[PDB]
Amino acid sequence: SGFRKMAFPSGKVEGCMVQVTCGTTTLNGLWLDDVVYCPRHVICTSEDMLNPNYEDLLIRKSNHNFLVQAGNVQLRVIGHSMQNCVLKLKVDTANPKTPKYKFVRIQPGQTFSVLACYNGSPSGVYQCAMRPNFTIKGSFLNGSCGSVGFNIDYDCVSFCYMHHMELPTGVHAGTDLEGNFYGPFVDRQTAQAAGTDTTITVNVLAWLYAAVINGDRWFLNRFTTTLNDFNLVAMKYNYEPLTQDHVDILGPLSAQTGIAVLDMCASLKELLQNGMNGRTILGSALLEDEFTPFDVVRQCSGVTFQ
Amino acid sequence: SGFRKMAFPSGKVEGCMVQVTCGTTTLNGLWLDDVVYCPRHVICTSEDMLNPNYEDLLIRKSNHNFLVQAGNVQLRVIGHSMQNCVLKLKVDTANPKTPKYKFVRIQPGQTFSVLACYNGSPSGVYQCAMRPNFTIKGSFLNGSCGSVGFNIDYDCVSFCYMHHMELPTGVHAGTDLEGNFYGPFVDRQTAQAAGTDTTITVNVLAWLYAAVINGDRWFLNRFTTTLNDFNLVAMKYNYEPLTQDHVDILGPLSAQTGIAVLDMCASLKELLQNGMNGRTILGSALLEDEFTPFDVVRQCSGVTFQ
Repeated sequence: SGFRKMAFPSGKVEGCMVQVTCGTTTLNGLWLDDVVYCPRHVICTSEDMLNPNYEDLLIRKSNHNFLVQAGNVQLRVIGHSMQNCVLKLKVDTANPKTPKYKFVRIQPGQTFSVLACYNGSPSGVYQCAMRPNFTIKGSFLNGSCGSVGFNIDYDCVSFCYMHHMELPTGVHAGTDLEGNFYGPFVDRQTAQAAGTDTTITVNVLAWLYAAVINGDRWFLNRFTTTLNDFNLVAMKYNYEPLTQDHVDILGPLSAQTGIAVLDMCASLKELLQNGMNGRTILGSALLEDEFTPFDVVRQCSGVTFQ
Repeated sequence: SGFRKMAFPSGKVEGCMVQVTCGTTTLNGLWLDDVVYCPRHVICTSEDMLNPNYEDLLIRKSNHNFLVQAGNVQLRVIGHSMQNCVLKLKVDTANPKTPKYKFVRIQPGQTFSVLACYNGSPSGVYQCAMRPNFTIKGSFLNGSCGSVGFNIDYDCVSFCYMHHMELPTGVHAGTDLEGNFYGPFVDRQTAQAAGTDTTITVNVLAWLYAAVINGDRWFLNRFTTTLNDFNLVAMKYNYEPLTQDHVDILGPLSAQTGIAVLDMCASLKELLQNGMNGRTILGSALLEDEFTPFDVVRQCSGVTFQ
């Protein structure tokens, strides 16, 4: 019993974190096989960040200008290539600790673990969601750029996020591992707007189901509702709309608990309009949206990873 | 910027988790050098748990009755020994991935990371505190006993907790790695009372300091107070009393923020008596006590671990 945010075990990623140093700029890189992936703004100085011409900046750099260090060993850069916002630094040694990996572009509302690193060394791991506005509310200090987000599908590490920027609003922005930013952000020190963030409704519902599995039942109400009625209330509170695909995803949770998705939706609706109201759910005084339905099933069923 | 619970990177512990199987009972074990540590109640069946004579039960077992598996390899038990509530299973192979480690008995209010395991395989990692009543509010399903709690002092893993029991109240109980339970609990399927839990005041104060470092300043008040006055209010709300040692621990936070510990205490006192009150701190609607002053400094300063 019990419920915790729970990050994926980080070991397979820890052996892939490296330090990249360009011209006195140093951040983290991801060493997979013979390639180190890192934010292309490694090549930037504080002044360049204000208005960088990355192509012009990169042309003034050569393989020898990149100092990739892994513990007490240094990799030799034999090649460098810019894919969107990622620098692909081809090094001479394939990472012996390279796990079975995949690059995935996740969707807003999915969760993943972040391995926060500094100077290529791991400091901590935490679980977070991609907000609907494609930002993440992480914990990133100077030099943590290039820290990566990941999921683990048993034996396979799915890298889904590389940290690039802290926006002046203190939220974090980054790319997939192909260097395509999540959201409309660019790697420049300029004011950039993130959209209105919304709460991830399907995640809240999965968490309510977690609460039911773990004994918190006070919010189950005596009312019901339809999808169209619920979405009308959800839109008012900045909750993402619920689709039939969301209902179908919650099916297993509904079957385990005997509570139909639409009945849970009516419980949520009440919580939205009338509050929690001194009371807590799974220890929380706020509705939690950083658990997907798969996270709940995973944690409630004990899914292991090789 | 930003603040997250943050667990320690788990890699060094992942390579120490093994599966122990006695008589169709299987839980997790900790493989350090040539010894596997696991809850002695591995030797128990569901019926034995109600009233086990561990000495009598263990005498009916022999080394050959213990099946320690690590992935697709099995260790051979050459020796077994009972230290308090821990079984020390001496195996034939020293764990090649044995990190520099220490066993520590932590104090109530300290935090540590838990690597939740099933069948000796890691499922997730999360950070938690030892409650003042020596329980932990974790997430543990059947078969997660023997999962371990740990801290990382740069290069050194400090094992501080092994999970043994879920109490009928759904909270979790366990031992240090010498098998001495935390709290007055025993490894028997019987109703056992945990004390009144209190909030860890020094941790709340460190978290308020985190909130100040990260921009949340609305709770700084226009009042002050003394230690004796504050503890009088804290006792009323089930907050642990503050000592001068607690003040001294918070010194660095006071120096970074320019806010004296006793002034932060006055802010806390107000929050206690008058509430938060629709408002949040670091995203939270409840006062958080699972960050120690060292956790805050660690996360605000970017401490790396080898």
